[PDB]
This record gives sequence, structure tokens and C-alpha cells, in this order.
Amino acid sequence: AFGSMKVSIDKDGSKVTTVVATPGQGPDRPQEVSYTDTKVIGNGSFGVVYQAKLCDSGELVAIKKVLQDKRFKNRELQIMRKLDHCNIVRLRYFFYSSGEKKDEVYLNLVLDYVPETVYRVARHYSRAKQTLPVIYVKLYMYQLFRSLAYIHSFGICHRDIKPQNLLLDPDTAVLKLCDFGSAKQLVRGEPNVSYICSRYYRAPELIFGATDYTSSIDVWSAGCVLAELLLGQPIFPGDSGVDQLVEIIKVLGTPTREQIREMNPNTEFFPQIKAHPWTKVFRPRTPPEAIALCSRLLEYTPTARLTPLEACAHSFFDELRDPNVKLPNGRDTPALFNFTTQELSSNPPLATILIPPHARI
Amino acid sequence: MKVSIGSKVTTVVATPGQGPDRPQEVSYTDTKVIGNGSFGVVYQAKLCDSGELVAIKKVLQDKRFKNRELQIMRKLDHCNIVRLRYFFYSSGEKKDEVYLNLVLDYVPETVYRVARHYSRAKQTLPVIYVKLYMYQLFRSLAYIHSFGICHRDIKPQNLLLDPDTAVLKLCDFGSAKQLVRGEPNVSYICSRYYRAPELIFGATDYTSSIDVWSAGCVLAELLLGQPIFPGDSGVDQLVEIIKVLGTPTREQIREMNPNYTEFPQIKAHPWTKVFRPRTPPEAIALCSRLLEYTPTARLTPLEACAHSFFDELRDPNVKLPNGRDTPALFNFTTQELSSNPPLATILIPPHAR
Repeated sequence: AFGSMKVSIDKDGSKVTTVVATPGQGPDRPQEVSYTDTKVIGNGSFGVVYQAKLCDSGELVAIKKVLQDKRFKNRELQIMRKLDHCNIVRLRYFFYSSGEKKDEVYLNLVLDYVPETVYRVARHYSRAKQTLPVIYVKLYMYQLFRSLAYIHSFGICHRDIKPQNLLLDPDTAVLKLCDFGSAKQLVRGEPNVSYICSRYYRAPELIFGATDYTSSIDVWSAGCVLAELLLGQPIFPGDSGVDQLVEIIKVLGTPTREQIREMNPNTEFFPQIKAHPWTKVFRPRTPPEAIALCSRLLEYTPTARLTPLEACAHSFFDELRDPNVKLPNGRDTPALFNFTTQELSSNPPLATILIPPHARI
Repeated sequence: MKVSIGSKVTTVVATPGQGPDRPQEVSYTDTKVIGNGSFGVVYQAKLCDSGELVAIKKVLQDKRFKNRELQIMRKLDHCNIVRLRYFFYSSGEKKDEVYLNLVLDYVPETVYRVARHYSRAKQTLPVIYVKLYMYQLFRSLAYIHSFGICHRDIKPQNLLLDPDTAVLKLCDFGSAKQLVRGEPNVSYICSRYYRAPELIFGATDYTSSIDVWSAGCVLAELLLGQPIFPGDSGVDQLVEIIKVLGTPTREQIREMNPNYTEFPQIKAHPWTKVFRPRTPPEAIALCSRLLEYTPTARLTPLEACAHSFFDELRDPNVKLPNGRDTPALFNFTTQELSSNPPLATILIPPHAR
């Protein structure tokens, strides 16, 4: 509820804001953090998003101001405090302040500022009528699956996987999953809203307001991003659920009676067609292993889909396990192999493939 | 499908949309593709016979069931609804496979195209056109709803306009359903900015009022120059709605989907402050009565036709910007008025015949 912040004008003199903030991870050992160059860069649904500079290190950061319900505990924050992973945006600090000349208090989350996103990259290439080199597709997709394997291991579903939510460092090629505002920890037995995911990336079972859904929704969504990188445009577009199910059906074929029961909780019910050759979908020199990956991620039945961890171990990623592999700009790839026990808990025998001979030495 | 020659002339045995099932030889030329819909292509062509221009919408036909869009189109006859002139079967794709072809009035523009042009020029559609168009949409709804039929996809793309006459016609009947009590309906039907709260929560016991909300969204958007409740996501959509209408009360929420105990405590935004300051009060008031959480609380189409905001339309001196008379506004039928006939005395003003 409380804590103050102060506003000194410098020798230059820039506006400097100094707050007393809690660390993301670690114990409650509050810290004086001081920043300047405050600009609005996004404005999210629930409040606003600024960029700023830390006065000492000079590093840029992002600050997400959100209205705070005095009544209850904040679900985004509580999750962001649990999570610690090289492919997940980091919560450096949080604190409470007052906007906005009122009774109301705002929660501010201080985060790694990353300018680039998969969205913007994919689009740049798409505008130029070009294809993103497969090697970035492998990098980016693989790293996303790590983040999913990790959060899922705690029973947390992101619920909002899309390209705008995958941040990239341009030089390193590191991907950090961001925006955990829809994430929730799923308890089997307890139901969930069905209107959570964004429009190109919703799993068929969501499109039918299922509320008993599992974490595999993130895998569907992730399969959508992969395909989009391959195709240079969304695979399942439509302004309407109906429109989107048409597209899906066009590619997967006609859901079986039983499958249609899995998703729609009623069977029941208006479209019909037969199974698309998956290979007719992509450009002709598209890697067959990529197409396989897609089909195993974009399954009607939720349990038929690969787990994140299994996708990480898929053929299409063999090139990242190569010891010689480097980025186009000839730096090394990011760390792709320092798996934790947590990260492999879904299925530990997979480390066998995930961790290449060379990485053990 | 018998093809002949110039240049190219097609001749088919087609059945009139209206009346008795008596097919005729019908011929047409000048055959362009002019859209790919989800369910398939739309063409334009000219009837050799009358020189009139028409749209032919083609869809794959499963012989397993009768086509619902067709069943519905053959029921309808109204000046604010695109007319089905003929239909016919063909196998344009090489297979034992059947296409249904709907031959429709061709209508040049849409409210979506027209709204955009104004928005790119940084202007608003003049309020008179807003009145003309919205009213005509509300008639079209009053009509279909009186047979208990919901459109389920009311959006600016689906409202066709003739610029010279200012006639509007409702048009895309592929998601329409005659609703019945206690029979559930799919919840994935309506397009994104236009979806009613209950839809956003996968309600399956919804009413015809989904269309009304959708209309209310069209109205607001014409007033504002942009969608009123945008988001790539149900969540985003709801946040915007809530900002405007306040937080729903607990039963309002249960009404949408029961399972949902389940939200942020945002105070209702004065409707007055939502719009440009030049905006007519009567329009805003109409908005607030169309865009209501509780389905039974929103206006019936008919009640909407009767609203003070539409009064200028009832003026005997009303004329179109281009000098012409208004189109038909008052030729109501009994069928159209069934919801509430005493409204006739408002809807049909003294000079109208």
C-alpha cells in the first residue's frame, strides 16, 4: 500500500526519480533505485508502460504502472516473483506509488527493456517479401519452448503467446517471453475463463469457450508462431471464430466426432472438409522437419500435442545441437543446454537428447 | 452450366429466390472475381437479359444437409436486405462436387469502406448519413428478428450502400440462425469489435439482442471515427467495454456465463465524455440504450427505429445532400411491427404514403 518517491532536478538538469523498491527475486531487501529519461512507450490495457534509464548503470528498463486493487493480491506480480529463467523477461524490482491524485495506488513493475520483438522482425521481413533465415526460426522457437517447459513445470500457463510477446536481443539472439498479465496457474478441477488468448493464436478448444483447458494451449499458440515465421503470415486468420475454424479445418482436416466433443462441451453441431496435405501449405524449399514439428504442435486433441520439452528435443532443432553452429554474425549462440532439474521434471530421460555430447565435456 | 459466345456468356437454369420453385434459363456475362470469402468466391456479372449487375456467391455444397444460408435467404423480402434473385447448382471444380451459387443484388459500397475514407481524411461521416444508415439497419434487424432469426455477424463490412440513393442493405447471411428457446447455440459467431459481452464469455443461451449490441457498436464507431471496443483479445475487448460501461454487477456477470464467479473495480465512465464534444446528445443516448450489459435491457430494433435521434428522418422537408428524396423509410409491414405495433404511430409519420 505505501512508500514514497522523490524528484530531484540534476546539474544538467534532467528529472531524476528515486524510489525505494523491492527486489524481484531475492528476499525483501529494499533498494534505492534512481532513474531518468522517462518516456511513454506503450500503453497497456490496465495502465501504462514507460521506458527509463537507471542513473548509475545507465541500463535502460521498462516500468509497467498498473492500477492496484487494494482489496486483493496481484496475480501478475505473484507469478513474476516465482520465475527465474534466461528466456523469461526479468522483474528487477517492484514498488507501489500513487498515481493519480487519488485514493488509488499504482503497482509499478521494473523490467529488462528489450526493443525488438518477434512481431517486428517477422513483419520487417514480410514487408520486404523475404523469408527469415531458418536459423533464427530455430533459435527463437527453441528458446520459447524452453520458457514454456519452465513455466509449465510450475503449472503456470501464459495464455497469451504471440509474437509481440517474444522479445529479442538483436546481437545475442536471445528471446525473452514477456507479458504475464493473462497467466494463471491451472488447477485441474478449477475452471478458467475462455476469452484469454489473442486472435490468431487461440487453440480450437478456446475458440469454443472450453473452461477445462490445459497448458497445451500455449503449445498450440507456439505452433501458430512457428508456422507464421515459415509462412510470413498468420496461418489461421479470421475476424471471427468461425472464420478461424474454417482455416484450421482447411489444414488439419475435419475433426473427428470425438475430437469435436473434446473441444465443444455441448458434441455438438456446422463446417466439414478433409485433411490437408500439410506440405502443400508452405513455400517449396521449407524444411520437412519444420513442417513435421508444426503438425505435432497443431493437433486438435490437446494431449496429442508435444510438450514444450518434447518440441525442444525435435529433429528441426538438431542444427542448434551442432557444436560448430554459430549465429550469422559469427558470435556463439546463446546458452541452450544449461537445463535445470526443474526444467526437465516433465520428463528427465529427455536430457539424453536435449544435451549434446559436446555440451557435457 | 452451359458456356457460350462476344465475349463470354454463361447460361444456367436457375431458380428464383422468391415465390414458386419454377426455374428459368438465365444468362450472364462480364464475369469477374471480386472477392474470396472464407466459404469461397464471390463474382460479379451482368445479366444479358436486363443489363443489371449482380453478385454471384459460390459455396461448396454438401448434399448431406440443406444449406442454411439459402433456407434463410429464401424467406426474406425487405428493402434493407440484399435480395436473392436466383440460385443454382454447378460443379466448377473438377470432381463429383457441387457448388451452390447465390445470385444477389450487386451493391457497390459498404459502410466499412465509407467509414474508412472519412477517417483517413480526418473527418466524420455527417450525422444525416449516420441516421439514414443506422435506421435502415435497425429496420432490417426488426424484420429478421420477427421471424426469430439472428444475423450473428453485424459489422460494417456487412452493410452495403448505394451512394446515390443512400439505401443500405444487410448482407452476409452465412452465420444466421433462427434461434429457438432451450436449444443451445455456438458462441464463436460474431466478429471481433462487435461481439457482445455474453458472447465474449461463450454464453450459448444468448438472444437476438446480440445483433443489437453489434449495431450499437457500429453506431458508436460512426460517431467516433474508430471502433469503440477494440482488442486482439476477449480480455482487451472487455477492459474497453468495462471502461465505458463501468464494472458489471455480480448477476450481470453470472448472466453472461454462469461458471464465472469469477474482475477489476472500474467506475462507470460518463458516456458524455466518450464522444467528440460536437456529438448530438440523442445519438449518445441511443448508444447508451443499445450498449447495455443486460440483454433484455437493450432496445429492440423497433424501439430503436422509434428513437428521438431518428426524428429528422421523419421530417417532411428532409432531403439527401445531393438534393434527392430520401429512400423508403416508412413502408412498414405488419410482420415488421409485430414486436410492438403501437409504435406505428411514431414510425409512420403523417405525410408518409
